[PDB]
Amino acid sequence: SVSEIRKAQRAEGPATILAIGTANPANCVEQSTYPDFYFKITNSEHKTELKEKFQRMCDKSMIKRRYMYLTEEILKENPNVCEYMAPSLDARQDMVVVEVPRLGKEAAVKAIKEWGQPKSKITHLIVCTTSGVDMPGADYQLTKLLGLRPYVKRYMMYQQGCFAGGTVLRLAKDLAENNKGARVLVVCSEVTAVTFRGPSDTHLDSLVGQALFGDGAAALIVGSDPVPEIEKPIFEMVWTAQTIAPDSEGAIDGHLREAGLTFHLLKDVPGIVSKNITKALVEAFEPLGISDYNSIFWIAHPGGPAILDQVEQKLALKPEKMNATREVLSEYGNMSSACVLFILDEMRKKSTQNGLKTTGEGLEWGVLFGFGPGLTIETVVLRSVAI
Amino acid sequence: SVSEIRKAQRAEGPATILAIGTANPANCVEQSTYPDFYFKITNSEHKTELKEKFQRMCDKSMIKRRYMYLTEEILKENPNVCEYMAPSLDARQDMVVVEVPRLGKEAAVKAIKEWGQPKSKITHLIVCTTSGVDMPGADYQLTKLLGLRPYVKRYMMYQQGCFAGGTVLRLAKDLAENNKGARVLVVCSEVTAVTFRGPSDTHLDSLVGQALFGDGAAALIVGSDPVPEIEKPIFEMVWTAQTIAPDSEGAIDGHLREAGLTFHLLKDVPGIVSKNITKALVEAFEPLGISDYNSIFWIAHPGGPAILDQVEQKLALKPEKMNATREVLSEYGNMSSACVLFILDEMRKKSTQNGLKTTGEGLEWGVLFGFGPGLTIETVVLRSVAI
Ligand SMILES: Oc1ccc(/C=C/c2cc(O)cc(O)c2)cc1
Ligand SMILES: Oc1ccc(/C=C/c2cc(O)cc(O)c2)cc1
Repeated sequence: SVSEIRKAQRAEGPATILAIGTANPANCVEQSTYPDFYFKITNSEHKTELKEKFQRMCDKSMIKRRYMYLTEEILKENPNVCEYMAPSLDARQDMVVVEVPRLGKEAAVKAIKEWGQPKSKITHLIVCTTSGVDMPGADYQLTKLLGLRPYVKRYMMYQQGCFAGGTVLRLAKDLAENNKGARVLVVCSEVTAVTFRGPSDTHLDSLVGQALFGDGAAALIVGSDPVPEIEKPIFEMVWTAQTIAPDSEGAIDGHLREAGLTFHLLKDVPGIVSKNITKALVEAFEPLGISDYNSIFWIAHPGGPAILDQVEQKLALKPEKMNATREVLSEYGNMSSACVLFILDEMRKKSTQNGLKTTGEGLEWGVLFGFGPGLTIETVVLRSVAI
Repeated sequence: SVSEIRKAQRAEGPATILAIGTANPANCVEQSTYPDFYFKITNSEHKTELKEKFQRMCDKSMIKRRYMYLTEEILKENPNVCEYMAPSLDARQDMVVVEVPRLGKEAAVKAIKEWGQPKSKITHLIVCTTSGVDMPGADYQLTKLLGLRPYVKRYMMYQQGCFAGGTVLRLAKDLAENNKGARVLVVCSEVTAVTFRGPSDTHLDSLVGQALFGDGAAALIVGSDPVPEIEKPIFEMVWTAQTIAPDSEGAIDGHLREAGLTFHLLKDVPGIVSKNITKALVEAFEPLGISDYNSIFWIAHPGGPAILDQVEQKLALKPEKMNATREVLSEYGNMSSACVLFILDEMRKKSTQNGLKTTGEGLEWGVLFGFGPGLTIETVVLRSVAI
């Protein structure tokens, strides 16, 4: 009796990305002049050596601009947020418990419009953020804000960190594939109000986050068994993995404290990622008989430019493999979990725009990686779609 | 090519609970004398009317004792934790980022011993808590503490609230069923260091949490396709749902602030649960042709005794249906997400102890419910196992 129920309940084909929409706070913050702004707004003009280090960090970041909910007016009204370490969680939380779902809604509406089907057909909702927590969560807020059915099955992923663009895909794959008819709205939405803080010369690692983190949200519709010529596949998920790199304890830490979310880098993250990326690639692609990593399309979380440079160096990737990744890092900075989903959007849009054969830059197979605390690597093996 | 991969990758039978282990902080806190202790340790002896209200709340709670990490010594060393609203998140976080995984490890070791198979066969790990957050999370800590493989696939569920015993089961079902060979360790671990606070006479709702919340962890092993006579099924999952009750906005709220995790009750939760439980039951059991709710075995989150009493009243359940639920509420109080998993353990152990025909009190089908913020109801339809 349960065998028959199980058989009828499950989907049949691979989880597929059917729509992608993104959104960012309207405030565009130029990187070239950020050092000057940031040292002024934090009342840190007298830390001249630290300022010169930050200017160097920003000039090497390979980020031209970021979008930030935080403005000069907001920062003036919250001096504790501008100090390196002052009680400020309540103020930050008040900002992000609202802005995370507001921004996620904007991205989600775009994805739902692209999908083109009734929102009442969304059966599952995954919401992911590293900024702020609340009860009921941002998943409940987004259900109310979008008018989803009350029986949407929710997955609230909080405080995950940068690898979680990969995690939401690994999660969505199983929800979609094990449930016939399931249609999963996936929303990653990240806002740096929780991480922004002033500079301190004995905390240079913290300072790196101030050069790299940006705001944004991305939404997907994921489903198996797409209805031919109603729904339009963009990418198919085939296999996923998550692992912890050896010898990386405490490489990236982040505590949610009375002074907001801190950020620490205690180890060489670019070196750890680069030393462990081959292992991740042969786990994923050796069963498919592929060993040429220039023959697949690439999406990599751009935690900072050095991760990308060292990966490309280690593997001998052609410089163009990381073009889609670098273009997102350039125009939006590191948006934690959302980043990789902006990169999928950029790649399929550019592939379509340029008349390539597939959504994966003309190639059949591809890989998406998330990197973050642990040190954690998430791997998602993708197959592109024709046209 | 992907069709063949998909076909080979998925499991075939229903997700099954193969082992359950639980654990609690060693400190046993008697309810009869709690009012006296709590008003003294919080320096609230002069709030005589409030004290009499709390004594009534504890005497009606139907809780005989709870286990708490917090002790008199710890409370003396943290006066801010004893005030109704004082900066104390950092201190609370320091307690629970350690104790959540420590306690989860204790429960997990018990479940793994019962399961009897190598821990290297755990492929997925779900960790769930409403107390504290950190990066890397309690899932990373539990992977290190237990010596799981580094490539265990982790699901960190933070700040979820009381319905999440149901949520981890809904999640584990899809992971197990869509992945051949998958074996999911599920750990809910809850510690009231984050919620404990002193009493305030204009915040009586908050005070209810102080009479009801307790500490504990529960762990499960979940898998499809149990290996005959190596692995031993206890309960099978068949169907799941999550929904938001109408007219319940703001019924239960909880914010993670500089003063720790607050708790508010703005609506009649027992009444909302009772008015919406029938709908949840016919969604679940009308497709199975069952309408007699005394004919199934019951597991219900015991948020407080009034929820149970009003459910039993609304449906005309025989008083014995809630025996397993009430026994856990009596001996451990409300342990948020872990509660329902302690109740499954109690029911299968008592059914086995008393020589009943099935693990579900001698009955074939059963239901598990979680209730929490939203107002959210999680439903899990279960099938028992013979013997
Ligand atoms: O908009 C956002 C963009 C990026 C971030 C990053 C936060 C973060 C904080 C850490 O301690 C660890 C880290 O791995 C990630 C948060 C918000
Ligand atoms: O050990 C524990 C036992 C219970 C709890 C409950 C916390 C909680 C706080 C709220 O604001 C909302 C609520 O629904 C749940 C936390 C720890």
